[PDB]
Amino acid sequence: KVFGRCELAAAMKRHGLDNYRGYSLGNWVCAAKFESNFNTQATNRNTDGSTDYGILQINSRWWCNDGRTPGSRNLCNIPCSALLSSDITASVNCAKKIVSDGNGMNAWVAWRNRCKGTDVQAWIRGCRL
Ligand SMILES: [Cl-]
Ligand code: NA
Repeated sequence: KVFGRCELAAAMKRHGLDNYRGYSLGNWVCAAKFESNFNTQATNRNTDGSTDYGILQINSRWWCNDGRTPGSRNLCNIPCSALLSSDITASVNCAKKIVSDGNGMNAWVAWRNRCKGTDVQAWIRGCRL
C-alpha cells in the first residue's frame, strides 16, 4: 500500500506515535517519506547482508526475522514480512522499541540526514487530524 501523507499521519497518530518519546508526528511522517516513499512494501538490502522492511525500513540485523540474516537478533519478535502489510500496526509497535534504543530517531539515518532540524510541521500541514 502506498499511503498519502495525511492518511499515514492519521494512522501513525491513531497508533500513538505523535509525541512518542518526544518526537512530534511530522518527524515520523518525514522519516517514512525518505525511508520508503510511504510504501509499505518497500524492501532494501544492506551491505552487511541484512534487509530493511516496510514504511520505516526496519532492519533485520536487530529487529525482525527474515530467515536469511545470520547472527542477527529479532527484538520485535516478528517475521520481517509482517512489516510489509497494508496495516502499519506491526511497524509502529516495532518502531516504538527502536526509538527507545538510546539513539532516538537517529536510529533512522535518513531521519537524521533529511528530517532532523527541519520544519517538520510541513508534513502534516492541511491534514485533518
Ligand atoms: Cl531522544
Ligand atoms: Na533478525
